Amino acid sequence: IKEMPQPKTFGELKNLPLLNTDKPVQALMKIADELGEIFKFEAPGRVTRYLSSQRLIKEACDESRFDKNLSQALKFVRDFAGDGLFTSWTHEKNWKKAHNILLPSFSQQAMKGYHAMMVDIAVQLVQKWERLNADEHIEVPEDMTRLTLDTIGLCGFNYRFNSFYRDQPHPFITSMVRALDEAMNKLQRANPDDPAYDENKRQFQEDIKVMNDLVDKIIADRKQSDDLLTHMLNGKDPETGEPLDDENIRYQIITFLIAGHETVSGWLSFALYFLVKNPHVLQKAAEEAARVLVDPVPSYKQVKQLKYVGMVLNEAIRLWPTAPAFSLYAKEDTVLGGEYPLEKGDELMVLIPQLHRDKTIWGDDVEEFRPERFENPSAIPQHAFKPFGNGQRACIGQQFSLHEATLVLGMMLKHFDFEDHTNYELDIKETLTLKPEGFVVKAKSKKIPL
Amino acid sequence: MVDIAVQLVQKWERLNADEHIEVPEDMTRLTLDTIGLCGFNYRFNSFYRDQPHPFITSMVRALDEAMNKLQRANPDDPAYDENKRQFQEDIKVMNDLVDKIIADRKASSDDLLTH
Amino acid sequence: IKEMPQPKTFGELKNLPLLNTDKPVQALMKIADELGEIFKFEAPGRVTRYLSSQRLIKEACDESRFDKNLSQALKFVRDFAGDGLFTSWTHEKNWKKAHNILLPSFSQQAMKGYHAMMVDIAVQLVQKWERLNADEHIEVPEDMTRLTLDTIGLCGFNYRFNSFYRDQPHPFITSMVRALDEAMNKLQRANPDDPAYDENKRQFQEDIKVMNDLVDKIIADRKASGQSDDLLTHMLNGKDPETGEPLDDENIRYQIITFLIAGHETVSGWLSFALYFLVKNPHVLQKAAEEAARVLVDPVPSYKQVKQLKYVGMVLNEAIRLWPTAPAFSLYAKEDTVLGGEYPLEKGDELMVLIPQLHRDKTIWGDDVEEFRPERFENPSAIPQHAFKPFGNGQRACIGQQFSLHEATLVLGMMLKHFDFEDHTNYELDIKETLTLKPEGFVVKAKSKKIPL
Amino acid sequence: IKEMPQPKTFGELKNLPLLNTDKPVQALMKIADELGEIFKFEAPGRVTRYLSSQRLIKEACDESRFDKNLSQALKFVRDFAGDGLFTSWTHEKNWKKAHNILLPSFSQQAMKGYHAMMVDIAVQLVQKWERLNADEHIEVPEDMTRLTLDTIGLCGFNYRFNSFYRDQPHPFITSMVRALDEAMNKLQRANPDDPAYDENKRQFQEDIKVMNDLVDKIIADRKASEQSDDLLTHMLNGKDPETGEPLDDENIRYQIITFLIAGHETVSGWLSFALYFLVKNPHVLQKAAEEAARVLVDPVPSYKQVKQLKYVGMVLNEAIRLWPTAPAFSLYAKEDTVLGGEYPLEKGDELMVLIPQLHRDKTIWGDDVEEFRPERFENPSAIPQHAFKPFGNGQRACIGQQFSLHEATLVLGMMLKHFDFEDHTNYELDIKETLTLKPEGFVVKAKSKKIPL
Ligand code: FDE
Ligand code: FDE
Ligand code: FDE
Repeated sequence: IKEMPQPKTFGELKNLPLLNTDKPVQALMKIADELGEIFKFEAPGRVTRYLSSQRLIKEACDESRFDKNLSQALKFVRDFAGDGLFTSWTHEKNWKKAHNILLPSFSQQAMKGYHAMMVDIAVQLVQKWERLNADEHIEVPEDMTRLTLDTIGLCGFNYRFNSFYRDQPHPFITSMVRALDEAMNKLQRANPDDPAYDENKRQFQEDIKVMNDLVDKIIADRKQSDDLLTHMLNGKDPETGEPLDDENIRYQIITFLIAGHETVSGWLSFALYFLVKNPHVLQKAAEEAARVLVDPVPSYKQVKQLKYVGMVLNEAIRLWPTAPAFSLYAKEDTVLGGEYPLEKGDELMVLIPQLHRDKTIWGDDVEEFRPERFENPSAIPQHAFKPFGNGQRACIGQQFSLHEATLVLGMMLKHFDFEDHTNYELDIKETLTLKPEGFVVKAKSKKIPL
Repeated sequence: MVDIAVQLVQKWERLNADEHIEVPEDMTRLTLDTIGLCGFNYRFNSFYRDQPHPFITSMVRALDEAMNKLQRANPDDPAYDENKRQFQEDIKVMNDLVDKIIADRKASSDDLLTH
Repeated sequence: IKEMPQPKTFGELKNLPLLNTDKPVQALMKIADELGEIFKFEAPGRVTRYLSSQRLIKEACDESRFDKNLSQALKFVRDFAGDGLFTSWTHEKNWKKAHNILLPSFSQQAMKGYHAMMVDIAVQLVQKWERLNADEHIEVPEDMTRLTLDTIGLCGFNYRFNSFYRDQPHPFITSMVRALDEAMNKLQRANPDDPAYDENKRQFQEDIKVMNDLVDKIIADRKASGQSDDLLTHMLNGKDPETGEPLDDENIRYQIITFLIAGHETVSGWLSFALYFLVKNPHVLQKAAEEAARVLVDPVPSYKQVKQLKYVGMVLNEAIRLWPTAPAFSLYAKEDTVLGGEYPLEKGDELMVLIPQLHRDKTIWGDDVEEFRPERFENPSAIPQHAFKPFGNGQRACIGQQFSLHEATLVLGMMLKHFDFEDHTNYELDIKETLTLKPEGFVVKAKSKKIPL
Repeated sequence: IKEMPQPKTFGELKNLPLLNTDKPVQALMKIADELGEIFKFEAPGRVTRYLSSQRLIKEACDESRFDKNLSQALKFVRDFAGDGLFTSWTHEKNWKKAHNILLPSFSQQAMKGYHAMMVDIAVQLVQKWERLNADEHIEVPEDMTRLTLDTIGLCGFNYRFNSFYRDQPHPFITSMVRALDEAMNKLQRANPDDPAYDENKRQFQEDIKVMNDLVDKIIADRKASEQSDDLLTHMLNGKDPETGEPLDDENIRYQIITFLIAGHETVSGWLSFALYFLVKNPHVLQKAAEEAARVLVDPVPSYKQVKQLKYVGMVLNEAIRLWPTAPAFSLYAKEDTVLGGEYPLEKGDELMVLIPQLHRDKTIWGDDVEEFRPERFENPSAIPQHAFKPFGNGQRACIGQQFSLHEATLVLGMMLKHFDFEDHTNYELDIKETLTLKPEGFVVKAKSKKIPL
């Protein structure tokens, strides 16, 4: 039962200066590489422990001892998402209520309903790229969020953002980035009440009104369908017989627009990066897509058969998990790993990109992109691969993402050949999530019609 | 009372043609200004404000807290630390406003506060 | 005498660094104090000469030799005021057309029509100040912009901004301040295409959208739903004698913006400075409150009574002499000429009149040019021509001079009748500069004289 | 019985944002004008109460209940002034020790010895101005630091700084202003250990080494042969009457720094202000030059002649009244006490005397506190006790008080004898704040009266 490592302190500022970058998650990974499986991290008022090894995280994922915690990041995001599924505490009224009301919308059969609409937007993406003249290129992260925002909008709410009819980023997304960017910058503000932050605070509200105005436009377009929005309005709580409060329903819409398109958007962009940097892996998935997608538009069953594309997807999110961390707190007093005592209420952070690079589980080539590690999904021991959270607070849209990413990635491989014409150097922008910045490619159409 | 009521009428007469009226927000503007003037000779000037008076926001959040504590199973859950904080933040603002009313009289009547 | 004075130069940046302050006009007032009646001012790409003495200003006011120029300041205001009266060239189409169409709206026959609506806005201010609690104070420039904006909206467009029902400045006022502040800061950018200014370049546009969204709201309440005889009917219905046609809807919108801005912003500064000199010169305040008690004998002021507030008008004039809230106007050389017999000008050379400096000429105003003595205006005829130019010059002079002076006189009259004013902080005059001038933190406390309305 | 006023608060930062300007003392003077005779000012770890009225300052100057305190400003200057006379606690061994040995260096008999050296520096200033060409001007605070620094150098240590042979300031003054400004800016830092201030910490230390490299130059040039009878002789050889010992090598090092800084910086500010009031108040300037022409009848003035320039001293007294170049001094409560019968104080609580605010108490000086009226100082006996405190209080009052006034009169006497001064720029007073006060960018022109030396 020994003492815990800790990085450099700056007097009364503690460890806060060490995350004084636009890339805090990558700075924590360096500290993890420098200090190991666990280290203590102090801020003016907060203290947290970062876990990097599967040995300690395996006990942290035990729901008998640990419960989902709202990190200082989520408490700031709660300023515009409120008590929706992502930023809710487990033991507060609306998490249980809404979790059970929304869960039918993510069943395997609900996915069959989404498929036609997912195919709608994916065809729009293929048609955008097929109409590029020979000199033009593609901005990967921008066209992916065009697609992922449109999917969550059409399937969830029957609302058309028409992102492909906008050369500019969609206004909802542009202020959302600023709101998520603001939240992350507040984690680095020592004294958030300095007058210097008065422009920053007023812009922050300006961006929330933009997010709420769109939601009221989504609500006004309804009040003919059995989508996710019908379920928010109509589902009863079995114990009380009542539907979700209107203020919560606005909160869940925001949550799904954000969590339901950004992490999928980063995902697809990373998968395209690793393919275009590993050209043999790209032709093996291109062979599978040419084999399985035999129709002008894909069917639901065909997506289920793109086994190798799926492994590409799992190996990308292993290397770069687009939601990079989740937080826990100590239900009751306990000792961690038989060496580290924790009092009730002590907080842990699972550093997901560090868990997925644990040499002791994945072998001594953790940093290489090898999709063939997931040819045997069962081989990997429990709690070693945690890109979607843990337990009852794990990602509810866990199958929706996989189907959307697989379908979209499948059709791109069927219809285009991709050249990394600039020799792109991977640069990971951090909002609270991860995405490659300025990643561009060229796509020669294989001239297969739709 | 007529003082406050005339202020409300004049607010509605000066709206432009396309605008509308949110009734409970303008009613709280009227009734609160009335208790302030009649009770304490104190002018909240609620109709000279766009958003609610800060006393009104802290009061409703305090009343909302009181009602929500009734439905709460496990009152020490970490989910409620913000609530305990915010509750105490809302107590100080209501007392501060009462400190402003009491002190504003030590300057200066035969109203409720005089009794 | 032949060579022209010029301040310190900074390499390929010329004189531009000299204006790196939040207060550029007062910084120019100090260069003139050091260099005299005229000096050359170079920035990367532009050159202008600043005039300060009545001797040269009288020559520049010769309309046969000089015409109104769009200073670099106004060219940037033209990005949202467009082709309106203020930012229009004399010889381009929509100036003379709009001027002839709109001049009837500022005759003093129209002023009597506006008077009832101006009284409306003014009573709302009196009632705000009477309803403050004992400990409260007043923010002077903030409450003056509420009144001046509400007056131009109601009299000009039959529109109510309802600024006294709003805690914060009205949304138009907030974007407009940022648009003027963006303009003022653009005069200092060595490279306006630098990526550093992308948030500025985008923020600037967001604020243009807000002002035009209000202009759409005013026209939405008119050119559909209804019969007024205000400024806007004249914009929609007046015709041009040479062409027979009214103004294009695009220009009308530019004219609405210009009247919202130039018609309240300069006025709110006027009242704030006038009230500043009053609480700093209490005997001038006593004499003005005596005329106000005498003339304003009814519960509400009439048009005839305002025309009789003579000492108040001298205060207002002595205020605008010290701090002319639109602080400069620009001119250029129609043809080659020599100015003052020593400084030649090629055709097209630009001159800028430094109004606060011309108003501080000792050779004209005597030896107490900085004292606030309203009695210098006791016989308005005694002043030399081109000695007092707070409202511009020639045919491009301020079209709203009789409108502003009437508005400023009426409101200052009612405050003096209804309140006693305390400079409870010993306010030190700190004058914020957008493109207009107003004091920044001026506050007072006001004891009500308990006179009914 | 009364709660104490406090200005606007900013969350956990308390009042600290309010002084985030380049002019914190002038910002506190403003806060005093709104909040009155005493207000509490909170910072994250510290609390201080600012006094402005003679009513409360007379009690703070009571040495049985209050003793000199080190404000946060002096605690930072103690980082390079160390244990010297200014930054020591009165209960420290080195204070009474250094006071008793150095106090003789300022007895009247010494002034006669310094007088010859003082004249040397001043004659250099007169002839510097006599050698300016006609178009050139004079930088007032820049030449005054040249004089006072050279004077303390020659009178104190027999060391020639030769400032009039210098480009821009000496390396000591150049390094010292940065050290004093760093000290002033450390007062605004929410968290000092922040990495952003590493360039500042590096630069602050680099400037401390420069100043010591000069005291070491002075010490080495002295013990290299040594029968002087100056202040440095007393530091090295005099023994303390109470303890029989002389000063530490470490402490002699700290006093040399102490005397070079506070002993020229406040004198230079003083003289710049007096010259500002002279060129802005032309009636007092003629009376001062008519007396100086009267008394200074020799090629050089004698000690006896300077002691007779009564009106010149009155100007100096009225200058330092309005702008005490050392703007504040700090006190703490020996034991629990009640201040003003209204505000209770715990033992050790900190008070700040706001000297420019004390000198503007209309209840003591009359209703013309902003007027430069030297005749308040004609019969000093009328002046109520503790109303005029430009040199501190009690046993911790300014030790060089007579030294400074005599130097200031001598120089001010000679400038007036030899020159008429033109305020050719209409300089607008701008008060730069290091930890001391001086006018920034004050310039004049001086036509020589052509009187030989
Ligand atoms: C719609 C959708 C879509 C999606 C996607 C995704 C991707 C790609 C990735 C991801 C992730 C995730 N998630 Fe995700 N997602 C979603 C969602 C969600 C929600 C609602 C949540 C929360 C849940 C609960 O709690 O109930 C999540 C959730 C999630 C998580 C966890 C959180 C915490 O904090 O714990 C993670 C890690 N997600 N994700
Ligand atoms: C409504 C209104 C109001 C007003 C006011 C005023 C005041 C207080 C002051 C003033 C001023 C002036 N203006 Fe003034 N104002 C107005 C207006 C105007 C207009 C529209 C103009 C333009 C004209 C022409 O050109 O046509 C002006 C204008 C003006 C001027 C000139 C500018 C230039 O550049 O030239 C001046 C200086 N204004 N202002
Ligand atoms: C040499 C010299 C010169 C001078 C000058 C002067 C002038 C002009 C002004 C002045 C001032 C003064 N000071 Fe001055 N001075 C000097 C000095 C000094 C010293 C050493 C001191 C210390 C003392 C004790 O004891 O602490 C002083 C001191 C002094 C003071 C006090 C501080 C406190 O905190 O208490 C004051 C306020 N001074 N000052």
